[PDB]
This record gives sequence, C-alpha cells and structure tokens, in this order.
Amino acid sequence: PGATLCLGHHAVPNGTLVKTITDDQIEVTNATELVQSSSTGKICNNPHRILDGIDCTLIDALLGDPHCDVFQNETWDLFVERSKAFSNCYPYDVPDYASLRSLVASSGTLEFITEGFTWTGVTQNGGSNACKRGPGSGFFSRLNWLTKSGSTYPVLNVTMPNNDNFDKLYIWGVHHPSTNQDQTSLYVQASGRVTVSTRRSQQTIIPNIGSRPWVRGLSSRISIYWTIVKPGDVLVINSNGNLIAPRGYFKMRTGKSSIMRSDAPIDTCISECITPNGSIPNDKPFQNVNKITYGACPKYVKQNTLKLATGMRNVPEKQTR
Amino acid sequence: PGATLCLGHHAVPNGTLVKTITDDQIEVTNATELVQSSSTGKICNNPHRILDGIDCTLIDALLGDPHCDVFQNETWDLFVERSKAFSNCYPYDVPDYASLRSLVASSGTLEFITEGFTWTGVTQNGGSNACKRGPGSGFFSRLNWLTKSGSTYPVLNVTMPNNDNFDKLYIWGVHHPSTNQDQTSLYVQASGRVTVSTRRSQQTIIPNIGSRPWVRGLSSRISIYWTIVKPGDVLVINSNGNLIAPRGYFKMRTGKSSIMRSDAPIDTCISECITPNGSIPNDKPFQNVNKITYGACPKYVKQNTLKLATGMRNVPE
Amino acid sequence: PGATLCLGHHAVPNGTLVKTITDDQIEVTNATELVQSSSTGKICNNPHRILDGIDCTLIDALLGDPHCDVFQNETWDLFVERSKAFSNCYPYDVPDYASLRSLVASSGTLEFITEGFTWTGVTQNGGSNACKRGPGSGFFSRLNWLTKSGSTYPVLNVTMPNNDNFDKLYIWGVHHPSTNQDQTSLYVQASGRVTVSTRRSQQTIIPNIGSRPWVRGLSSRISIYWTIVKPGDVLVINSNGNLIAPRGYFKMRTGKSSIMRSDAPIDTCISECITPNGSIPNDKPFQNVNKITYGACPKYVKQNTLKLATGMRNVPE
Ligand SMILES: *[C@@H]1O[C@H](CO)[C@@H](O[C@@H]2O[C@H](CO)[C@@H](O[C@@H]3O[C@H](CO)[C@@H](O)[C@H](O[C@H]4O[C@H](CO)[C@@H](O)[C@H](O)[C@@H]4O)[C@@H]3O)[C@H](O)[C@H]2NC(C)=O)[C@H](O)[C@H]1NC(C)=O
Ligand SMILES: *[C@@H]1O[C@H](CO)[C@@H](O[C@@H]2O[C@H](CO)[C@@H](O[C@@H]3O[C@H](CO[C@H]4O[C@H](CO)[C@@H](O)[C@H](O)[C@@H]4O)[C@@H](O)[C@H](O)[C@@H]3O)[C@H](O)[C@H]2NC(C)=O)[C@H](O)[C@H]1NC(C)=O
Ligand SMILES: *[C@@H]1O[C@H](CO)[C@@H](O[C@@H]2O[C@H](CO)[C@@H](O[C@@H]3O[C@H](CO)[C@@H](O)[C@H](O)[C@@H]3O)[C@H](O)[C@H]2NC(C)=O)[C@H](O)[C@H]1NC(C)=O
Ligand SMILES: *[C@@H]1O[C@H](CO)[C@@H](O[C@@H]2O[C@H](CO)[C@@H](O[C@@H]3O[C@H](CO)[C@@H](O)[C@H](O)[C@@H]3O)[C@H](O)[C@H]2NC(C)=O)[C@H](O)[C@H]1NC(C)=O
Ligand SMILES: *[C@@H]1O[C@H](CO)[C@@H](O[C@@H]2O[C@H](CO)[C@@H](O)[C@H](O)[C@H]2NC(C)=O)[C@H](O)[C@H]1NC(C)=O
Ligand SMILES: *[C@@H]1O[C@H](CO)[C@@H](O[C@@H]2O[C@H](CO)[C@@H](O)[C@H](O)[C@H]2NC(C)=O)[C@H](O)[C@H]1NC(C)=O
Ligand SMILES: *[C@@H]1O[C@H](CO)[C@@H](O)[C@H](O)[C@H]1NC(C)=O
Ligand SMILES: *[C@@H]1O[C@H](CO)[C@@H](O)[C@H](O)[C@H]1NC(C)=O
Ligand SMILES: *[C@@H]1O[C@H](CO)[C@@H](O)[C@H](O)[C@H]1NC(C)=O
Ligand SMILES: *[C@@H]1O[C@H](CO)[C@@H](O)[C@H](O)[C@H]1NC(C)=O
Ligand SMILES: *[C@@H]1O[C@H](CO)[C@@H](O)[C@H](O)[C@H]1NC(C)=O
Repeated sequence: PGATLCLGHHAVPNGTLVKTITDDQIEVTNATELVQSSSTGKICNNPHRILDGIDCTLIDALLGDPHCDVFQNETWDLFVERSKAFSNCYPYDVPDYASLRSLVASSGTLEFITEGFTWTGVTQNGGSNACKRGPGSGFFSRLNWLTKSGSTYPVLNVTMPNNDNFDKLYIWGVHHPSTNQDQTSLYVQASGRVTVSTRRSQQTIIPNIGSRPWVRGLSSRISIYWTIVKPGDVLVINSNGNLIAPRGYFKMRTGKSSIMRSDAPIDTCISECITPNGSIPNDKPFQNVNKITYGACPKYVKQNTLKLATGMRNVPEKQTR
Repeated sequence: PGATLCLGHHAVPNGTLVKTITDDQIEVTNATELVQSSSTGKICNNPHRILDGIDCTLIDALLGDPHCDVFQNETWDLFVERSKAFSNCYPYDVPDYASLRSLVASSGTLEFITEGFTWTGVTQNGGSNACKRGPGSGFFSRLNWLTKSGSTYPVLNVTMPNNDNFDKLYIWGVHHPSTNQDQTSLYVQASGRVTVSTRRSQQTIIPNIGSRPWVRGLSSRISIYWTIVKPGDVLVINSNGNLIAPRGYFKMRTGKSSIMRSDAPIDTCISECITPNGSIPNDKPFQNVNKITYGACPKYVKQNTLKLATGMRNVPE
Repeated sequence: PGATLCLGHHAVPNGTLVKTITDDQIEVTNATELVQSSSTGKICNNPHRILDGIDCTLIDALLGDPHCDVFQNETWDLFVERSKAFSNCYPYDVPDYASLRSLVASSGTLEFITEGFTWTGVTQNGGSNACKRGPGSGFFSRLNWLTKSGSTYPVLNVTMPNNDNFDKLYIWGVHHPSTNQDQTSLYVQASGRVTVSTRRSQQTIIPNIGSRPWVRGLSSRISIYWTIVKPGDVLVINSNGNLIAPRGYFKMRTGKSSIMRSDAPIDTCISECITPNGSIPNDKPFQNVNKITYGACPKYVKQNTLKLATGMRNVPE
C-alpha cells in the first residue's frame, strides 16, 4: 500500500473575463480596471488654484467689464469659464480672440501696472451708457477712450520704453463709429488711424464707419488688439483719431496656468486631475471621462474598460449540473 | 522484438518568410498578408453617396459658375474633384480658399435658400462677358452684383436675423476694379468699403483698384468671403460701393461628408473604403495604397508587405 | 565508483541592472545603451553641405543686406543661423517671417536670376545711410527702391511671365514713410498702393505713414512680401507709390534642405545626424540630446538611459 501526492492550483467560484493575444475573452481568477470611467461631478479646489469666472469670461475680466471688476489683479492655475458668462460693456470684437485668450490664460495673471501716458490735446476717460459703472456711464477699466478737446484732436505720438526685465502685454483698441456724424463729432478728422509699433513689428488699423447689430443701444463697435514689448524694446502709439488707449500693461509670466470651459461646481477636496466633468482620480493609467484635462491625468482612450489579469487562469471543476 | 513510436510535425516543400523579434526572415508553413497594396482603380458608388464634380470644383458649384448650375442643391457623402476642372465666370480669388472648401465639403450640401434683401437705390443683377449665360452676359447665380442707379450709390445698410435652428452660411464678395474710371463709373464713390458683421464678429474689406493678369477679358477681380450666422444671431451688411451681395444663405449640416481629389472613374460596386487611387478592400488592418482615405479603411503604413505567421516553423525533409 | 556531471551557466562579478515586464531592476550579465545622451559639441561638415550664416540670418542673406553679400547664390543642405547675427540695412519687418524663412530654407538655394523689369517714369536704385555699401548709401542688393523722376511718379504697371519649367520666387516690399513730407517728397502721391498678383491670387498693401522706433537713423520701415509664380503663370505688379521692386527671382527647388539655430562650431568630421548641440552618433535607436535634429537621427525620447539586456540573468557565486 503506497501513497498518492497530487500537485494543483486554486480556483475561485466567480472569475473575470480578460483579453489576451489569442482570446478576446478568457477567464482568470482576478483582474483590475485600468480605465477611469467616472468622475465626482465636482472640480476639487486643491491642490491647484482654481478661479471661478462666474459671470465673466477671461477676456471680459482682462478688459475690465464693470461686473468683472472683482477679478482685477487675480491669479490662477486654472481659470474656469462658465456657460452663463455674459458681457455688459461696450460691444467689442477681438480679431484672433482665441490667441489672446490663450496667451493670457497661459500667463496665469491679470496683474496690471498703470503707466503715465501723456495724451496732449484730447479728452480722456470717455464713457457710455452701454457700460454702466455705478449709476452713470462708464467704460472698460483698463482702457482709456480718447476724444477731441475743444475743436481739435491732434496727431497723438507717444512712447513707453520697457526698462524692466520682464515682458509687458499692452491691450488697446480701435473705435468704429456707427455714422460719419459720430466720427467727426468724436474725433474731428473724417477718417482715423491707429498705428502701434515696437522696433521690430507694427500693426496699423483703419476704422470702418457703419452699422453693426444693435447691442445695448449701439451699432458702433470697438476692436481689440494687443502688443508685447520685450525688455529693451519700446512701444510707440501714433493716432489721429479712434484710438482706445491702454492705461498700462499686464505683467506676463510663464508657468503651469491654463483655462477650461466647465459648469461643474467647485468643491473642497483634493485632486491632481481636473476635467470639465469634474475631477477624476489618477491611480489608473487610462481614462475615458474627457479628452480635455488639466494636471497629472491618466491618458484619454476610447475604451470604457480594460482589464489587467491579476491571477491565473480559472479552471473550475466540471459539474454534471 | 519491440516497436518504435515517433512524434512529429508537418512541413511543406515551399514555406513563407516572416519577421520575428530575433529574425528578419524565418520560414513558416503559412502566413497571411496584413497590408492592402492594390486597388481596383475605380471608386465604388456604394455605400457612400459619390458626387462627381466633372468640370467643376466645389467652390465653383457653390458660387454658381454657369457650367456648374447642374450642381444646385446637390448633396454628397464624398465630393470628387477632377484635375480637368476649370472656372469660366468672373475671375476671383478666395482668401482662405482651403477653409471655405473644407467647411462646405463637410456640410455635404449646396442647399440654398433665397432671402428678400432690400437694396434701396442701386441697380441689381450686374453681369459680365466673362461669365456668359445664354446669348448674354451673366454672373454667379448665388451672388448679386450691385451698381449705381442713376447718378448715385447710397450707403447700403441691411439686416437678416437667423430665427431658424440651423447655421446659415452667407457667401459674399468685394469687387476690385481695374481702373479709377471703372470704380467711379460703377459705384460713384472713389473708394468703396464692405463691412459684414454679426453680434460678436466683423470683417471689413477695402477694395484695391489696379490690374491683375488678363482672365477672360478682365484685369479686375472679385474677392470672396463668408460669414456663418448661428441661431439667434443676426447678419448686417453695410457698404458704400464694391459689394457683391449674397442672394440668400446655404443651409449648413454636420455629418460624415468630405471631399477628395481623384481622377479614378466611378463604378457600380460596393466598397466601404475609398482612396484617390480607387476603392480598396478593408479586410486587412493596414494599407500602403494612399494616405488619403475616406470611410472604414485600413490604417496607412509605409511597408508594402507585412506577414502574420499562421503556422509553425517549416523544417523540410 | 561513479561520476558526477553538472550542467551550468556563466556569471560575472559586476552585472548590469535592466528593466523587464515584471521588474524595474533586475541584474543581467551584460547590457547595451539605447539612448544617445552626449554630443561632440561640434557640427560635422560632412556628409551634409553646411552653410554657416556667421553674422547673417537667412532672410538678410536673401534680401541682400551688404554684410551678407558673400552669401549671394549660395546653396546648402543645412543653413546654420547664429545668435550673434545682426541686420545692418534698412529697418524692415516680414509679415509671416516664419513662413518665408521656412520656404527659402527648404528650397536650399539663394540662386538669383536678374530680370529686365521696365519701370517707366521713375528713378531706380534708391539708397539710404542706414544701409551702407562701401562708404556711400546703399540698399538691399535684390531690391530696387523706386522714387519719383523729376516731379512725377506715374502709375507703374508691369508684367513678367514665367515661361520656364520651374517655380519662381519673387521678393518685394512696401515702404512706410515716417511723415507726409517724406511720402510726397519720394512718391508725389499722398497715399501709395502696391498690388502684386498672379492669375489666381493677389496681395494688396496700403502703406502706413508714421513713426516707428528709431533704428539706424530711421523711424520709417519696409515691409517684405513674396509671390511664387508657377510655370505658365504671370506676375503683375501695379503701384502708384511706395513700391520696393524685385530685381528678379529666386529659383525654387525641392529636396533635403533645412535651417537650424545653433552656436556649435563647425568641424572637419563625418556625421549623419546634426543637432543644435552638435553632431551625434546614430548607432543607437533613441536620443535625449535635442528634439531638434537634421539627417539620419535616433528618435528623441525623454529617458536619459534605457538598457537592452545582451545576456542572461546574473546569479553570482
Ligand atoms: C442699419 O440697419 C439696421 C437694420 O434696419 C438698423 O438697426 C436697427 O435699428 C433699430 C433702431 O435703433 C433697432 O431697434 C431697437 O431694437 C431693440 C430690440 O432688440 C429695442 O430695445 C429698441 O427699442 C428702444 O429704442 C427705440 C429708439 O430707437 C425706442 O423707440 C423704443 O421705445 C425703445 O426705447 C429698438 O427697437 C434694431 O434693433 C436695429 N436692428 C439691428 C439688427 O441691429 C440700423 O439702425 C441702421 N443704421 C442706420 C444708420 O440707419
Ligand atoms: C497693365 O499691363 C498689362 C500688361 O501689358 C496689361 O494687360 C495686358 O493687356 C493686353 C491688352 O489689353 C492683353 O492682351 C490680350 O490678351 C490675350 C492673350 O491672353 C492669353 O492667351 C493667348 C492665347 O489665346 C496667349 O497667346 C497669350 O500669351 C496670353 O497668355 C489675347 O487673346 C488678346 O488678343 C490680347 O493680346 C494682355 O494679355 C494683358 N496681359 C496681362 C498679363 O494681363 C494691362 O492692360 C495694363 N493695365 C492697364 C490699365 O493699362
Ligand atoms: C481582486 O481584484 C480586485 C480589484 O479588481 C480587488 O479589490 C480591490 O481591493 C483593494 C484593496 O486590496 C481595494 O482598495 C481599498 O479601498 C479602500 C476604500 O474602498 C481604501 O480605504 C483602501 O486603502 C484600499 O485602497 C479596492 O477598493 C478593491 N476594488 C474593487 C473594485 O473591488 C480584490 O482585493 C482582489 N482580490 C484578491 C483576492 O486579491
Ligand atoms: C514721435 O515720438 C517719438 C518719441 O518721442 C520720436 O522718436 C524719437 O526721435 C528722436 C529724434 O528726435 C530719437 O533720438 C535719437 O537717438 C539717438 C540715439 O538713440 C541719437 O544718436 C540721435 O541724436 C537722436 O537724438 C529717439 O530715439 C526717438 N525715440 C524712439 C523711441 O524711437 C518721434 O520722432 C516722434 N515723431 C514726431 C513726428 O513727433
Ligand atoms: C463628460 O462630459 C462629456 C462632454 O459633455 C460627455 O460626453 C459627451 O456627451 C454627448 C451626449 O450629450 C455624447 O454624444 C458625446 O460622446 C460627448 N460629447 C463630446 C463633445 O465629447 C461624457 O459622457 C461625460 N463623461 C462622464 C463620465 O461624465
Ligand atoms: C542640448 O542643448 C539643449 C538646448 O539648449 C539643452 O537643454 C537645456 O538644458 C537644461 C536641461 O537639459 C535646461 O536648463 C534648459 O532649459 C534646456 N533648454 C531647452 C531649450 O531644452 C540640453 O541640455 C543639451 N544637451 C546636451 C547633451 O548637451
Ligand atoms: C495690482 O498690482 C500692482 C502692483 O503689484 C498695484 O500697484 C495695483 O494697485 C494693483 N491693483 C489692484 C486693483 O489691486
Ligand atoms: C494559410 O492561411 C490562410 C489564413 O488562415 C488560409 O486561408 C489558407 O487556406 C492557408 N493555406 C494553407 C495552404 O494552409
Ligand atoms: C496611388 O496613387 C499615389 C498618388 O498618386 C501613388 O504614388 C501610389 O503609388 C498609388 N498606389 C497604387 C497601389 O496604386
Ligand atoms: C558586454 O558587451 C560587449 C560584447 O557584446 C563586450 O565588449 C563587453 O566586454 C561585454 N561585457 C561583459 C561584462 O561581458
Ligand atoms: C547667380 O546664378 C548664376 C550662376 O550659376 C548666374 O546667372 C549669376 O551670375 C550668379 N550670380 C552670382 C553673384 O554668383
């Protein structure tokens, strides 16, 4: 009478199906999920500095639309723009809006430094009932609407050197009156011109008189432009009418700052990865929540699930049942 | 006296070469090709709706060049532009031609809806011998060349709101006369201007008087522009000369439509994948026919062959 | 009396650590490095034709800034621009500088063919003290500053057909005077205009009078533009002032040419792969030296080391 010694391995009652080279479905004892497919629905307020735009786009906060005044000098890692945002100042357009929004978002700051521009022979601080600031007419806080003084608008020719060791961003504009009467009444000259230049570059804009769609009482518009002045360079502004002047410059920075469109609420929690759907955990290497992300995030993939086997092949005893 | 039992495997006299981790060439009993390297030379007319441009580019069909009038309100999944296509109307350019072509191709339709623009104090329906319709002069069917009425061209100022639930594409233009005499003769004012705007954006174009190369009798030109008006927005057009006015809008869609340059003939057959060389089968995961494709297609790779082994190592006798 | 026969494998006293699927560090008898992480610090002058820009950008050599005259008709596989480069001619800007630089770099040649343009009723060969050529005033060698003759500047209207079988690149410009007095003094007319066109395209530029920052004595500027004329097409130039005329065309080519910013010295040696840090060997499949490369190069990766095992597991003792 001898003895029997059998070698074997475990099995479990409920295995999981995984994919391999040779099988699209085969059963193993256990597996783990590699795709993050859910979010909290909330943007965590740490560890990144989140700035909720509320009723304001970044551009409106930049220009200084009065209901956006609370954003003066703000900073962010991620500026969050809401679908409820609205403009409530002079109607405007920005040629290459997308680029201005991008470069400001990336700079991470609206830090503004006022400069002593000398505008000889014109009236400063023009305002409109389309841009109410308290009970009276007003204007974008960072811009200076220049108009005639007495019976003249002389050729403006002013300079501002950059003697600092950082880049200066200047935001300026051009006023497009609705009629010839408006043009001559504001600027004397029948056709204006704005030329803004540095040593190496220049932009010249001719205003265009005529009607655009009525917005807050006005068929006129302002067009917004920008100019970056590097250390050792100089800004020159030259105009015989229709200039919407800068009051100063924004300080440019580089770093980790960006902007996101989302309606998710901001909550008190901690998450490295942010999507427009809300924050997601980053323990998994892949995610199917949103291709738009900010921070340390899993890579976006199209699959909603991918199972990595964490055990052997599951081979139950055949039952006659 | 015992017995011998030998274990073995098959072989064939002529195997096939495959690549592995350790070998560039190793012989196995069988393999299958993973790169589609051939085409029929023909574009199959199913299952995608193919519209052959013949003598017309998509942009000429859009503007309404007279030899392209047969394309009015046509639709497609894939518009096919031929190298023989030509223009035969007023000479024009489109700044950002590529974008206009792309967005129209993608919309998949030339469906045009006329709108009642009121152009007070100007003559409508200008024509040219460069763009013949029948025995007379003519013009692009979707555009309205405005000129002076009597001795004046007043400031034109019109509006058109978008109260529908779809995007409206408006095509319009600016006329660049060859001389000052032409400018004043057509528009009275010595310098024109066209401003087309919505609530949030605007384009302003100043025409430029002078000669360009002679095309069908003319050194003048038209420049073509577009404006998309979304639901709830409004179009305003403002001009004191040189406006080539829209007659209406094109109804925009989104979906699977595109455009391809090809000279391959269209045939009656079925193929999911189309290239400029013709349709290709899509049973293989890769293809080396053309990086330009439309439909359910193998991915383009640089290799002209890649063999997947479907059998063991071949060790012949 | 029997015998013992033991089967075994080698080991080495100091192995190397490698990564696998299951281990981030495991010891094998030998490995080899797959990431090139160092450079000579020098650009090898073979087998690619290297052209050192020295004090000149490609654009300054193109326009013909006098200290760049030595580059006339030069050719290259790789043009090397140095951080010490400076301009020393009329102050200028190029809208879409990056595109002009790219297309010229890619063409690989500054081969220039002078053409007999007829500029009726104007003075040719204008110069400035901002662009000295020898002791006296001068200008970009490939451009022709036109000004009034006597008391008039007539409308210029000239043509040049492309009857060759290659593409022609024309470089031209527009002068922006500092004051109204400068404008009328040079061109008579109070406002100029430059229109340069082919059959299919056109550019029209309005000059802008006013001050820019002082550079070499001047608050005026020149703006530089380009036009490519294909075989069978025609160039037309039309202007009533402010034109900086082409003297001819550059011959366009296609091929392997490019441009790189680098301060590495050029040396007599052989290397297929060039980076701004200098040439690197290309025996390894990957490199972490610089994402900017030219030639037959390893692919840029973020890792500074990756070890491929070239032996078994090392089990010492
Ligand atoms: C160029 O053409 C356009 C289109 O014809 C034209 O724009 C239109 O002008 C009128 C008059 O200014 C605008 O009417 C306003 O519309 C809003 C509704 O959105 C109303 O709130 C306004 O009502 C107040 O203002 C009136 C005074 O004008 C009062 O009578 C009234 O009691 C209210 O206080 C008013 O109806 C209309 O919106 C625009 N339309 C567009 C699309 O812009 C423009 O004026 C023309 N230009 C010239 C120079 O003629
Ligand atoms: C500005 O200068 C331009 C250059 O001189 C002037 O344009 C020229 O104007 C003349 C006469 O008005 C045109 O001549 C006609 O052109 C065609 C030729 O077209 C082409 O086709 C034929 C084949 O049919 C071919 O042989 C030619 O090579 C052309 O390619 C003829 O059919 C007519 O009989 C006649 O010759 C010139 O073509 C035209 N040239 C260009 C490049 O535009 C322009 O008039 C001047 N502007 C002003 C205001 O004076
Ligand atoms: C078989 O695989 C599954 C994963 O697919 C294993 O279940 C997971 O087990 C881990 C811990 O081993 C759980 O994580 C823990 O979560 C709690 C809070 O829920 C946290 O406080 C702990 O610090 C820890 O992170 C995880 O939730 C769980 N996940 C799921 C989806 O079940 C399971 O343990 C494996 N079985 C065997 C026998 O190994
Ligand atoms: C518009 O305003 C600007 C700034 O006030 C004027 O530009 C300035 O013009 C002066 C010449 O009057 C330049 O000075 C020169 O500097 C060099 C050395 O840098 C010196 O060697 C010369 O002797 C000369 O004094 C000054 O640099 C320049 N400023 C800038 C920023 O470029 C411009 O002339 C005004 N124009 C009109 C028409 O009002
Ligand atoms: C995260 O948000 C995205 C964006 O809203 C969701 O995906 C979209 O949902 C629409 C239907 O409303 C689908 O047809 C599209 O596939 C998605 N749109 C876009 C523009 O990508 C997504 O479901 C959300 N995911 C989670 C987990 O909440
Ligand atoms: C090759 O040159 C590049 C470009 O200057 C060097 O990269 C810089 O060096 C360190 C990190 O390596 C940083 O402080 C700089 O910001 C880097 N600049 C850029 C533009 O990447 C690189 O180190 C050099 N490599 C070798 C091997 O010499
Ligand atoms: C913004 O910051 C600058 C300097 O850092 C300061 O002078 C300025 O007054 C600040 N503005 C506001 C609104 O706090
Ligand atoms: C080789 O493999 C293919 C694909 O599996 C198969 O269709 C073919 O019949 C096989 N040929 C032979 C000779 O076994
Ligand atoms: C397809 O057309 C392209 C582009 O004309 C050509 O280079 C390629 O060789 C063609 N290939 C086949 C398989 O017909
Ligand atoms: C490792 O690799 C090469 C041979 O491929 C040789 O020069 C070197 O001596 C080897 N080193 C060791 C420790 O085996
Ligand atoms: C430039 O190109 C050719 C030389 O092949 C010739 O027409 C011309 O004289 C050359 N000029 C110079 C300066 O070398």
